[PDB]
Amino acid sequence: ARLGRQALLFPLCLVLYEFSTYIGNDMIQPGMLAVVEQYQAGIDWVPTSMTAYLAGGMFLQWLLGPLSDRIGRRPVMLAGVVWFIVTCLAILLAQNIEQFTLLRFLQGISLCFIGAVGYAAIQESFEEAVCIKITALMANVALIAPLLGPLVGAAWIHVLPWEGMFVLFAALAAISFFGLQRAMPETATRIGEKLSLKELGRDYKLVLKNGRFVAGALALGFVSLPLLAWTAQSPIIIITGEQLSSYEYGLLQVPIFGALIAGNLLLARLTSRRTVRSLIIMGGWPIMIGLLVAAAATVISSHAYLWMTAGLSIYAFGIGLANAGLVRLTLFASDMSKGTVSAAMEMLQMLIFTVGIEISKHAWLNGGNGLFNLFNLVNGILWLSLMVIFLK
Ligand SMILES: C[C@H](CCC(=O)O)[C@H]1CC[C@H]2[C@@H]3CC[C@@H]4C[C@H](O)CC[C@]4(C)[C@H]3C[C@H](O)[C@]12C
Repeated sequence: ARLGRQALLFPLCLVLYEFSTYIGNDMIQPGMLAVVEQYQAGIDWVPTSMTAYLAGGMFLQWLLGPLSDRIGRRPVMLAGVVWFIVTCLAILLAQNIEQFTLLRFLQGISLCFIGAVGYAAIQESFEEAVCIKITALMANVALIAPLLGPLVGAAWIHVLPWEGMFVLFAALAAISFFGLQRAMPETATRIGEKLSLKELGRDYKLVLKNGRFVAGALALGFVSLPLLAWTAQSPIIIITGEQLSSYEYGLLQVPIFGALIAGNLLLARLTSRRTVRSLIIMGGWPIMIGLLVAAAATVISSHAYLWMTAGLSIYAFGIGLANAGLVRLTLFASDMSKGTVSAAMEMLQMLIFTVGIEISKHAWLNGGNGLFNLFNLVNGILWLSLMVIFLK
């Protein structure tokens, strides 16, 4: 009725779509420089790829979850994977940057599907301990894809063009898609229910008014932004800005990332020894020194990219520790539905990220490299403020 040990070929179809989606950001960003030095506009449009790719996610975010309830889980999930493979290749026929966004944004809306419909079909079919192994894997995906995507994204620009990636994914999404064609047993018990959408944001306005949740979502939104600012701009920061090569550049991704995960290995090993509340304040020191250090560094010295990247590691480590923990408490900051609390915190996080990245954009151009790190501190500051309230 629920689980066994034989239909494990289906979750890997979901986990593979999860994989191919993140790298859709975590490889293209370095290679966007080649996409920028071809479409003709400027290096300012490098990060602005990630941005439109994000802003898509939070679009149907809130709708697809209840929508996948009203009209099945199988067809909603399929329409998404199709939509992805479709847009993964139809992008190679745009050939201009004012409408490079358009399709980048369309692949962006193909992100809610993984959580809104996909993740639910595991909290509906498979049992507790069965799901636990599945999710801790899904956890690793969203950390390895950004960790090891940029390395393959740095070789792939040296050994191939940028067009090679867009196919490779539509392939990797169809790899699991033809694995999902006849192996996706839906679990939606709301078929034959009204198209109630004009009063759907009512179940949303309840969490949207929670003086504790909102703060805790923004505590989360901001705290992590600096990470994705780098992820968005490190191509330019380094290859152009600092004047470096794809080895000396792709070198700098890992120390950040390797420390990030060092924050997860220890988190998993001290979730036992220590309480949740403690862990966030326990991770709220390395960060606070990271975004201290990153900027304290680019004060008089404007080009010391080593110690900035070294800042974003102290920075990086603590994020492993904090974020995750704080996620728990932001969910249970509201005594409501998992899905809607989730729908909110995500439809917030991105606003923070999408916009966050744009404000981080000009910050670099105009201000140089200094301002950038200060508009990193801000959010350290920002986050920390939210904490002085949150726990006490
Ligand atoms: C919204 C899903 C929920 C599905 C799941 O539980 O796996 C979660 C799970 C993994 C999460 C991502 C992990 C990688 C990133 C870690 C950063 O420190 C914060 C932003 C990112 C980009 C996270 C954003 C978001 O919070 C995700 C995508």
